[PDB]
Amino acid sequence: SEQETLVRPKPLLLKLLKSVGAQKDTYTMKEVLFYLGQYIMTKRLYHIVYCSNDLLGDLFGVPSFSVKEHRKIYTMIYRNLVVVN
Ligand SMILES: CC[C@@H](C(=O)OC(C)(C)C)N1C(=O)[C@@H](CC(=O)O)C[C@H](c2cccc(Cl)c2)[C@H]1c1ccc(Cl)cc1
Repeated sequence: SEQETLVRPKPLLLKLLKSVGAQKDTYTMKEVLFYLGQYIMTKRLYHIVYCSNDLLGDLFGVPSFSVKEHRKIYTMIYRNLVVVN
């Protein structure tokens, strides 16, 4: 239900997705969640992910978070996109 949703990332998020191969302007949340997982392991920011002094921090507005807290994560991802009507 929620992962199927189609979204349109804001610039700061598009930049992040593109740095890992993304190349579209619209995405299902499943894809977004996945590309973020990719970014996290490639830049080696990580259950605790440290995002200060990194683009992901500008995206989430926090210096760190736990990968177990999905609802919180979703909320931080959501501020950086708009849903596709
Ligand atoms: C950090 C690794 C990444 C992943 O699966 O990445 C691969 C293995 C798919 C690449 N990942 C996990 O490893 C899981 C963490 C956990 O054991 O709870 C799931 C997690 C997640 C799933 C669905 C929604 C949300 Cl908000 C979070 C998901 C994740 C997705 C996005 C973000 Cl920012 C942080 C974590």
